[PDB]
Parts: sequence; C-alpha cells; structure tokens
Amino acid sequence: RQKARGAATRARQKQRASLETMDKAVQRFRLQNPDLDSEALLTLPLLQLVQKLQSGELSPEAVFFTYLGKAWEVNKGTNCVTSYLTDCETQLSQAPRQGLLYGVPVSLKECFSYKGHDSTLGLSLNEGMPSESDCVVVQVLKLQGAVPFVHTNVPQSMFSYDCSNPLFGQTMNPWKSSKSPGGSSGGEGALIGSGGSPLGLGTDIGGSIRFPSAFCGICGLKPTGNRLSKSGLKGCVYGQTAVQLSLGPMARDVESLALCLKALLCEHLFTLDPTVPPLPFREEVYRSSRPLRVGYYETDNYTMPSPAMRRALIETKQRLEAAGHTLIPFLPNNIPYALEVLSTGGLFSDGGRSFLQNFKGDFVDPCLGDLILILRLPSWFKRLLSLLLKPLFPRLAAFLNNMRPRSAEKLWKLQHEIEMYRQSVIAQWKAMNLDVLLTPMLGPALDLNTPGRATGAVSYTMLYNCLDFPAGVVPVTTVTAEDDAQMELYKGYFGDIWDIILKKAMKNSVGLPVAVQCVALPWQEELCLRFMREVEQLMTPQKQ
Amino acid sequence: RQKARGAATRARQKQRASLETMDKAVQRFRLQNPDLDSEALLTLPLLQLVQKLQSGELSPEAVFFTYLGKAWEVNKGTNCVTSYLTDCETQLSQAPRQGLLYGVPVSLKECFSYKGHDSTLGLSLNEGMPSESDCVVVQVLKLQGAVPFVHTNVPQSMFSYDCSNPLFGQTMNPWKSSKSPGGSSGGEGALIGSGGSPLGLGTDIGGSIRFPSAFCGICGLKPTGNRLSKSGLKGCVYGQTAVQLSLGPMARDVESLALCLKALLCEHLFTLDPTVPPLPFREEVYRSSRPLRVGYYETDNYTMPSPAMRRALIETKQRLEAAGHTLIPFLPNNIPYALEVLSTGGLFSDGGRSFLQNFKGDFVDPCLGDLILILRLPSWFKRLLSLLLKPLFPRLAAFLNNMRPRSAEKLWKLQHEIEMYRQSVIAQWKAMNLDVLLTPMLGPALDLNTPGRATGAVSYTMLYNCLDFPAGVVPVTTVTAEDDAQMELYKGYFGDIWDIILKKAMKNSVGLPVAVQCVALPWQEELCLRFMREVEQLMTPQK
Ligand SMILES: *[C@](O)(CCCCCCc1ccccc1)c1nc(-c2ccccn2)co1
Ligand SMILES: *[C@](O)(CCCCCCc1ccccc1)c1nc(-c2ccccn2)co1
Ligand SMILES: [Cl-]
Repeated sequence: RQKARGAATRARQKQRASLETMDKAVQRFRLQNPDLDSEALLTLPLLQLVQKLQSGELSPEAVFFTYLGKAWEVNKGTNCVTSYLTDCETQLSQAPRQGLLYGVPVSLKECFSYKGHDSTLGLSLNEGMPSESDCVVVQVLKLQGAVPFVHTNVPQSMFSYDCSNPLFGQTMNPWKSSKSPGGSSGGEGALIGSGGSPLGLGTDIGGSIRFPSAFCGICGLKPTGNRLSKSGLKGCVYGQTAVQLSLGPMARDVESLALCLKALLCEHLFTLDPTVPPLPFREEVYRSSRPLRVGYYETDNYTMPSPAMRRALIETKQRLEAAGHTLIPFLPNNIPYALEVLSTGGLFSDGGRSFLQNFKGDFVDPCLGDLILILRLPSWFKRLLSLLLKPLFPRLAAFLNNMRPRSAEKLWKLQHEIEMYRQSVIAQWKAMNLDVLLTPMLGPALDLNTPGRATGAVSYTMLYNCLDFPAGVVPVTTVTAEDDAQMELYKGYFGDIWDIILKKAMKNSVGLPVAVQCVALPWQEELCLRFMREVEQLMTPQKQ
Repeated sequence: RQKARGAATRARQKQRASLETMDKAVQRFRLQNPDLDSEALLTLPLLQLVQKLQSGELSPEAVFFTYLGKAWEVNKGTNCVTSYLTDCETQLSQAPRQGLLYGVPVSLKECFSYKGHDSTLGLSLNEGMPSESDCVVVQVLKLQGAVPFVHTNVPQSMFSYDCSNPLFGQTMNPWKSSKSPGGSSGGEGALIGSGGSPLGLGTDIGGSIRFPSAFCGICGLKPTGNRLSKSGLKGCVYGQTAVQLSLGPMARDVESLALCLKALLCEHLFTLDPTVPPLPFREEVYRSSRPLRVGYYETDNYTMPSPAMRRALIETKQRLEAAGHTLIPFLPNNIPYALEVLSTGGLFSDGGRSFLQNFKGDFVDPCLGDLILILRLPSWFKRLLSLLLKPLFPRLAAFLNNMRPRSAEKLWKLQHEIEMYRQSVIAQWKAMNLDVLLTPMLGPALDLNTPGRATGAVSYTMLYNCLDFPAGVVPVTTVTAEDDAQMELYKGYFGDIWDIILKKAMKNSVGLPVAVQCVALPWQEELCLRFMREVEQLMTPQK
C-alpha cells in the first residue's frame, strides 16, 4: 500500500496548502475592506445577489471573498473542501459583465475537471494526475461570468451515498456531526447547506445529487441525462450506457436551480458539445402557474418510508390539493424488476470487473461497506449464494444474481428491456394524463458509514436514473420528536439486513431536514422546476 | 422450409390482392373523373402540390388517386410495393385541413408499423403477424394531414444495400432493370425515383436511406438518430445501442425533405414519444444564405471512388467555390478503425447470434451474399481465418475478427471508444472551423445481387452512422460514356474480393444518377438541409 499511502500524504498536503491559500486571500481582502457587511451578503438569496452584481451595488470581489471566508469557516466543521481552485481570482477579474451568472461563486464536485487540478475521486490511481483543461460545463460557467472556486469532497469512486475516501477523509453533515451529508455529491451538500456556496454542480447515477440535497436541507435537480454536457468529467467506469450519469445544480432555493440551468443551456454549451441537443431553457414553462395533474405515491413498496418521510409526502399532497392541483394515485409498474434486474444489471453488467480496476493497490474506504468484497466474488459463487438466500432474503438474492458478468448478447437483451420499461412507465403516465409526479425522498440523513450497508434505500431515487426522467428534491419539513420515536416501530417490507441497518441509521435525527421528490417526463426539466417551485412555495414560503 | 414456403405463398397472395384493390380504386376514380390532367399533377414539385391542396385548387381525392395510379403503374417494372395500406381512403376523408402535409400521399418503408399490416422485413417469422397500431411517426404524419398509402419492399432482414427477399422478391432500379435500387429503403427509392410517390420515409443504420436515394436519383436525409421517434418501428436486433438506427425522409427535392422534417418535429411527435428531444425545426437556419466553410474529401482512402463519383465531388466543390464558399480539405481521422472495429464491432458485438435468430427455418436471400454463412462460423474459426488472411487481405481479416462475440466488459470498452471517436472528429471539425462537410457518395447503382458481395463500399455512408452525424445525399450528375469506360482502370486500394466485385458491379451504368453526401454536426439537420439546398441549386437548377 506504499503508493496509496504516499498518495494520501500528498493529497492531504495539497488540501492543507489550499485552505491556507484561501485563508490568506480572505484576510487580505478583509484588511483592505474592513467596512463590508458580510452576514447580510451571505444571507441574500442568489437571485438578489445576482441583481446586485448586475447593478454594481455589490462588487464581484466582495461577493467572492465573503463566500471564500464562509467556505473556509464551514469547512472546519465539515471537511467538505478538497481544493481551492487557485486561478479563480483571475477569472474573477475577467468574468464577462453581461454573463447571466456574473460574479457568482460556484462550488464543483471533484469530478468536474478543472485545469491544473486532480480529480482523484478518492482513488490513489488518480492522485498526481492534474487535468489539462476545464470540462465543458466549467467553461460555460466561466463564459456566463461565474467564478468556480472550490472542489468539494466525494466518497471513494463516487459510487456511494456516503462521503468518505482515504485521501481527504470524511465529510460530515452540517446539521449533526454524526450524520452522513449524503453523496456522492456530499461535499456540495455540506458546503451549500452550511451557507458556504450559493450554487454548486453535482452528478447523479442512483441519487447522488438528491441524497445530499435531501440530507443537508437544500434543493437539487437531476436533469435528463443528455440535457447537459458530460464532456471532460472525470469518471471511473467507461462505456456503460444502460444507466447514464446526469449532472445538475444544487442550491439553497429552486429559483437558483432554474437560473443555473438557464445559464448553462446556452449557445456556448451547445457549440462546445455538439452531442447535447440544443434545447434552450423554456422560461414560460418554468413560470407557469396553471393547475397540475400530480401523480403521487406514499411508498414504493420496496423501502418502507420513515415516519418523517411519510408525513412529508402526505402534508405536501394535502397542501397541493388545497392549492387546486389534482392529486392522483400512481405507482410505476414493476419497481422490484427495475431496481434489481434493470438498474443493478445495467450498472454491473460486467460483474464489477471494470469498477474494481480502480481499487487495485488501494485502500477500500469503510463507507463502501462490503461492495468491493461482493463484486470480487466469482460469478458461480454469486449465483450459488443467490440461490441459498432467495427463500429468506429475496432482495439480497436478486442483487447478487444481477451483479454477475454476462455476454454482449445478454447486455443487448438488458438494454432492450430498459428501453421497453421506460416506454411502459411513459404509457402509464399518459393513461392517467399526469403532468408531474410527487414521491417520497429518502431521509432523514443516515448515520456515518451506514449508507454502504443500506443499499435497498436507493429505491426512491435510482428508479428515475433507470427511467432517465428529470427528478429533483425540495426540503419540506424537519424530523419531530414523534417522527423520531416512531422509528422504533419501523420493520421494513423485507426484514433483511438492509431494513435492519436503515432502522438504526435513521434514528437520532430530531431537527434534521426531510424532502420530497418531484419528477417529470424526459426533457421536461422546466416543468419539473415549476413543480418544485410550487412545493417550495407551499411548504416553505419564505424561501419564496 | 414448409412454414417458410407457406409464408411466401400467403405474402404473395396478399401482395397480389393489394395491387388488385389499388387498380380497382384507381379505375373507379377515373370513371368518375375523366377530365383530370394527371401528368401535370404528377410533375408538380411537392411544395406546389401542397399549396394547391391548401388552396382547394386540387382536391386531396384527385392527388391521392392520381399518385395511386402512378404507383401501380411503376410497380409493374420495379416490384417496389408490398402492400396497399387499405384504410387510407378513410384517412383521406379525415385528414386535418390545417395539417402541414394535408392531402399528401406518403410511401412507407415496410418497417414502419401500420395497424392491421405485417411488417415482415422479408422474414417468414414475421408473416401473419399484423401490427396492432401505427408507429408514432405514422400517427404524426396522419395528424399533419398526410395519407400514408403503401408499404414498400426491403431486402430480407433490412441489413443490406440491395433489395430482395424470399416473400415479395426483387425490387429493380427504375433507371435500368439489371441494377439494384439500393437499400434497405430500396422500394422507396424505386417508387419515388419513378414518380410514384412525392414523399417517403426510410431508415438508415449503414447507408439505407442514402444508397437508394443515390442509386435512384432522389434526395434523402439521415438525421441524428434521436431527432425523430423510432417508437413502434419493426426491427430485428434489439438492444444494440452502439450504432443507432435513424429514420428520415426521401423525396424528389430538398425542400420536400425540409417540409417533411418541419411537419414531423411538432408537438404531436414530442408528446407521443417523450424520449425524443423536443427540438422544433429551425427555419431560419434552413433558409440561411450565408457563406459556408465546407470541409471536403475526394476519397476516404478506403473505397476508391468510381470515375463518376470523383467527377461529381470535384465539380460540386468547384461550383461551391465559385459561389463564394470556402472549400477546406478535411478527412476524419482513423476511418479504417471506425469502420472495421467500431462500426462492425458495434453491429456484431454478439457475433451475429441475435441477428441469426431471424433466419432460423427461413430461406436466405441471395442478395445477402455469404453474410449469414460467415456469421454462423465459430468464434475460434473467425479468429483463425482472420490471422491467415491478414497479411494479404487485411480488410477482410479485420471485418472477420470484429464480427466475433464478446463479453459485456468488452462491449463497454467498445462503446467508450465510439464515444471518444465521435469527440475526436468533432475536435478536428472545430479545429478547422467547419460549418459542413462534402463527401463522395457511392455510385452509380451496382448490379443486382452484388451489394452483398461488396461490403467495403459502405465506407462512405457507415462512417456517419458510427459518428451519428446528420448526412444527406443530393443527385448532381449522370454517368457519361467516358466515366463508364474508365471503370476498366479501377483497381481499388486493397485489391481484395470487394474491390473486384465493385469494379464489375458499377459497369454498364451510362445515364445513371450520381450523388454527393452532405454532412453536419449532431442536431444540425437544418444546416445539413441548407447545404443540400445549395448543392441542388448549383448543380441542378430547375430542381
Ligand atoms: C450517485 O448517484 C451514486 C449514489 C449511490 C447509488 C448506489 C446504487 C447501487 C449500489 C449497489 C448495488 C447496486 C446499485 C453517483 N454515482 C456517480 C458515479 C459513480 C461512479 C462513476 C461515475 N459516477 C455519480 O453520482
Ligand atoms: C441500412 O442502413 C443497411 C445498409 C447496409 C449496411 C451493411 C453494413 C455491414 C455489412 C456487413 C458487415 C458489416 C457492416 C439499414 N439497415 C437497417 C436495419 C437492419 C436490421 C434491423 C433494423 N434496421 C436499417 O437501415
Ligand atoms: Cl439524446
């Protein structure tokens, strides 16, 4: 493990030096600007911040250094920042004045390649391998006048809804030190949730924008996978197209997400990556205030919702009905099949071999639980173990069988099944003439190092990665004493280790945020946001 | 083969009865409408036909029955029509008046599912299996007032640029009976090419819109794969996503292609198939008359062009330069790798096993050559044969090696290579600041039953299926006596069987049409059409 230890030493050194550089830059600004009101600046909603930047009422220098100082401070308690993006003080001076995001500091998940910086993903193999250029979405953010300023932490490999790796260590939830911030966009969730950044970018293949957004009490949107460019993003599995990765914004309110999307969906983006359909942001759809037909479910019958989750969903449904929306019971067909056969099979068609390459010679972070050990099992043993478990723990049996390697022939068969499945859910949707769908969202935040042992709980989010529908989350309530107490009566629908771990993990969560999830059809991000805006307005009206 | 023989008998009976129904309907209309000038109606460009339908100057009944009569007539010499779509006389009466295609008769490749009709693909297994509903693009066509009226022939399985199957037989080029119409959208090419339909829809995975459009002297466009809905289309390989199928229009002129795309890219389409990006047709791009930076190559260094092909490309380049456009030498990198490893590998990742299921218990049409025989070979033998051929016939060796079955792990590796390759060609393109690319297009038409034995010749077209860029073809010239005579001097770059067959196949083509290919970046169909429109105006005025 000599190489891996050396890598961790070098990465920790680089982190420490970055945070020093941040501190020195902040103190310099503060010496030259003693009269600035920082707390007022930091509490302005993004849309107001932008208008003040656009009017010259606030300087971009003031905004950037005030947020830099806040980011450095909140990092002390969260360990969310891995790198200060250095050059950002010269982008600050060169930011296009007419840019939609002029002067706005933006945080980036560590996978958004930035010239001269590693995108380690917590893997020793990627340390000391700095990017030669900014990824396309970074380029566009800069062309729109934004100032990307930090890389934020992720769990090792990014394939996890916790947030620890052997290079930079563990990110903590800003609400409670014992809780996971979620992830794999956890650093973003922790930073934005603490007030350290107004806007961030994450990525999502099974809930990685939505988990941190829910657990840290912020808003996030996972668009249709090819709505935004993935060109130049750092990944760790190559050529897996059955369940595609999506990138999208995270922020403190829904309007911020809409602004971000609007800024990104510009000619710069479409010319820098011709493979993205040139679909501009449709403001009129986003701004619509007509009644909606809203499908909803209280449970997916796969992961029993926590008391807080169930209350969150029911209250939101009640408030929407009171506001004049039509609430229609709706459940996508064959969720177990979709999660166990289509999603798991799509992610692990090769039995994990490609994924496991990344860990050769490296430490495996405890936050990944036993995933690496299981993936390393011979296919025949996965199959045999599957057969033994099936009668008692069919969920566990099904995940094991579907993580086996297979032929290109059988992958084709799976890819066709995914396609047909998507069309089957679209058919149900049209049959009930739905506009949008309201679902529960996992939480309250799980304890540290339990997401990796509660894999079944991805059911609420991973379904919409399999279907490739835009899906976002909005905070709507906080866990009450009653909600938390009632977790003692949680049994789960299967009573397997995943249900047992989740019961324990979600305890001790009084005061923690809880969200719902908002879904629309492919390419309907604007309608998704219109619905998220409605939920936010009804459940948390002062976010506006 | 008892089932297969019975299937061929029942399909031939159905075709015969269809053509009879058409004839009877045509004769009825003519009895009631003796004073109609048909020849003038038939020679109206589509856009004028549409305005007359829209103004009430011509009735949709007159238009439909005149074209039906013409379709029936030209089918005598081409065998392009497999089925009359029967209910179309009721769609004719129900066609929405405000529809962009109101009253326009439309021909459909047989794979476009139509309620109550087989989409056999020339395969016995699909005979007697009528569709329960219209595919989404048929639905949209109808909502825009169009009257789909015939299914047109395809080669067995559709994976071929000839056009014969054991059920309905061989489709012939309307220009010369000994020539292939191209394909796999060959019946469309033959029908539109002879004047029997003003507008048709084809599909394309390796050139299947572009070959028949070139060989029959018409215009066609293969859009970006997911620009139009494939929902409800009949296929024969399921779940192969490395090299995506694309569907698109074929017509007599470029403006017809633009109108079809405009009418298709409507709210009805986007609501019926939510998986398609809701990108409306950008008329301002299509109508743009600014100078273009036009990349071009005269050869892809893989398939030596015929004398007519080369002259077609050079004259088009020269006219474009005369018109003020900047012509910039450009060639996509690593074409052999793209064709041999990415395209062939993508199409046959499983070694052909999924494809071969379709032919179990069936006859194999001669127009498929030895493709089914080679796909049936054991993987180890494909490998050994590959090694033996490599020193003399490296093209043939590479295709063989890359038609072997592999693991999902290796397919992932291939899909990543495809993605990176696309990005490499886009980077070349941006480095030269190209707007569009001009390339040769295969032809003149090959002799019947030779496309199946000249697989290397798909190089010009298949490259942009691999890259998934919009690509269209426009006729620009005809083969001269000199062009044809010089085929004697054709050697090919490889001198393998495919070069030898192609030399023989392209002989005896004096008078036959020859096209060029127009390419743009993904999602830039309107720019592609703007460039096709320029080529057509410069090379063929009156069109
Ligand atoms: C997140 O969406 C990952 C959330 C965790 C979902 C785990 C799903 C699962 C676990 C075990 C068995 C079957 C299913 C995310 N991951 C990425 C990512 C990961 C790796 C490479 C690139 N991106 C991005 O966002
Ligand atoms: C046409 O594009 C097919 C053109 C012929 C290309 C052959 C390429 C090749 C042959 C041998 C080895 C390697 C490459 C077309 N085909 C379809 C189709 C076929 C089967 C199912 C569905 N669609 C559509 O268009
Ligand atoms: Cl797409």
